[PDB]
Amino acid sequence: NSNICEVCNKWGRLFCCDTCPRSFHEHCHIPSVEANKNPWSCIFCRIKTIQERCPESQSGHQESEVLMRQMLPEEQLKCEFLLLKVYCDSKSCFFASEPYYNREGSQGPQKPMWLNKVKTSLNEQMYTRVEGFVQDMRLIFHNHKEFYREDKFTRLGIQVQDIFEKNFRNIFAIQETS
Ligand SMILES: [Zn+2]
Ligand SMILES: [Zn+2]
Ligand SMILES: [Zn+2]
Repeated sequence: NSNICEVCNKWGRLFCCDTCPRSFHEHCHIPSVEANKNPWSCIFCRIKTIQERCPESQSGHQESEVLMRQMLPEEQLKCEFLLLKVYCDSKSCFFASEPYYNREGSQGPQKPMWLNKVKTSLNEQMYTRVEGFVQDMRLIFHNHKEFYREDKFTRLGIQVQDIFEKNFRNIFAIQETS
């Protein structure tokens, strides 16, 4: 197994996947690394199994159909994995914890949102459809763009949203378009 966490790229107290060489901090993995379970298989491995069991699940989909899906176990897992892919980018640090807003010439968002809030909401099964999870994730970046206006820091929102959107299209097999 790797000697660093797959998500944050640091050493520490690492749990090792039994079916692949990745390793994780306990609360870096999503869901948090399960207490017992020998063998244990990481989220990467569990996602690859879904695909292998249903090869047709990789054919293109429309985003509007994906969003309306109910959050059954496989869609819950897909959203957990998509969240974890965002945390995998170091620039996620800016969007992880609860923000606050006191900048001359700007007003804070009406509905603040952040990654750890989405993480809690997934863990507590608060989303009934994929749409709920995707709306809260997109709201993180939209809030940031609106608040930071012409400051160059707005670009961090564009960057991390691009990581989100690319991974969304991959994990949910969204039909490729020009
Ligand atoms: Zn970690
Ligand atoms: Zn694995
Ligand atoms: Zn099948």
